[PDB]
Amino acid sequence: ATHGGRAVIELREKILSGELPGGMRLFEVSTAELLDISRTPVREALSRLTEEGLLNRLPGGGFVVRRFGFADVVDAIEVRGVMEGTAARLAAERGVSKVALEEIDATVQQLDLCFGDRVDDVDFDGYAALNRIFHHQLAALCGSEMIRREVERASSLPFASPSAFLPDKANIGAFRRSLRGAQEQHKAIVAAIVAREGARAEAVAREHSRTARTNLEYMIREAPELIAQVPGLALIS
Amino acid sequence: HGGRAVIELREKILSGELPGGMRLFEVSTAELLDISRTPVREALSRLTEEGLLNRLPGGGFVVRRFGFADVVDAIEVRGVMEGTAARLAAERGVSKVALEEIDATVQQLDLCFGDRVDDVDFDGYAALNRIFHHQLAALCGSEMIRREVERASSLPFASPSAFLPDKANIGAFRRSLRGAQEQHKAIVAAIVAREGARAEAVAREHSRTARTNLEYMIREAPELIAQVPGLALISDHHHH
Ligand SMILES: [Zn+2]
Ligand SMILES: [Zn+2]
Repeated sequence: ATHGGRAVIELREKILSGELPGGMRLFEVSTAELLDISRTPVREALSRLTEEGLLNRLPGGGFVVRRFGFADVVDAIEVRGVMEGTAARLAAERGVSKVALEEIDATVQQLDLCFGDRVDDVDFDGYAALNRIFHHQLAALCGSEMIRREVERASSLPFASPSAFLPDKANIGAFRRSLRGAQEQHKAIVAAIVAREGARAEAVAREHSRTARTNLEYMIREAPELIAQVPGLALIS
Repeated sequence: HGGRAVIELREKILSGELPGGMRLFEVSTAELLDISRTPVREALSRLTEEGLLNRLPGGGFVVRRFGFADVVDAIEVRGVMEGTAARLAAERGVSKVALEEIDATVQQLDLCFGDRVDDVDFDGYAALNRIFHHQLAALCGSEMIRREVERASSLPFASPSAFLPDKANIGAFRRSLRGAQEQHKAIVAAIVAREGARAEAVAREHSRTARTNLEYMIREAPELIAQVPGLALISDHHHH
């Protein structure tokens, strides 16, 4: 909607495609010239992408495109899992309003409808979209804006987002099968929160993030053509 | 680090001179600080990245509002992230040189303590505590982990020695540093032993020292709250 927001989209696209490679130094004026836009939205975009974690600030001014390896991707997924586990634990310890529980339980019920009678019968893209909703609701459940922000910050890297490892091209039997266990975890997270069992809520929500890690390991081992389909992984490989 | 504009703007936010909910714009903020536009523009962006300001839709910024429950949540996030750094160092293994670096800090921290329970070099401990926590964030050797721990420690009341300014040198707090120092030793021992679950449990529990001391300030020393630079901006229960 804003010049700044469009600058963020264009700059993110250029970083993800490798047009602005890892290690490239970026400055407000020269980046505005490269994007063919005004200095002001570029200043905002460079700051927002530093908050997002695609860029680092340079000492003395300016920015630098971050470089990422597969070990960085694993660490980013682990941080998301740790923060989602914290949001689940605090919701369990503090208690959640019935309306907020009904909202997330409705998402869980819609997610159950993605599954059929055969093991690989899963509406993959439908699950990926509802999964995004479930994880946003989980981040907000305990009612703390400080917690919600931190969870969303830990989910902001292109490969760290909750459905990053569910791109449409990854709709294969091995990935569909893995969603059954992942959906049982969604149900267990909500049950643990309803039961006020914080240690369980944390353990399951953190373990849930290992589904994306295990699917990344599967891509490397058995389906390397899929690596380029996950946002941010094409340049790494 | 954005020079004097960042320092001046941060100081004004922390003292409550620019209160929570105040809208800030580049040009009018530069006029208020009597500083040129360029460093002020950069400072507003840096302080949004640090988490003290939010960007407004359509341009400009807004000072965030914080209550004591927000401070507790921020300390909890720092503890959770420090626990993650300790767990990953335990699981992955640390080079002997990196362990010797953090162990040297632990030994210097032990030198802060005398034979009487009250005998503690409070300011010396506060300074070396910052080094210990920065070293812990870096121990596993992952730049992703190090950057995230530092980001979770960027709010003024969330930093590892935020509650240890010179003006907070009181009996209950000096006495609390002894148990805190035993936790520093237990974190390192757990990492050396490759016991990740222990490393995480102790490092996360360590952050509850700042939480317990905040609860003590509210209950027994409310005069300290306003004298702790990172707590002056907090809105109390009656006003938040
Ligand atoms: Zn999920
Ligand atoms: Zn400490």
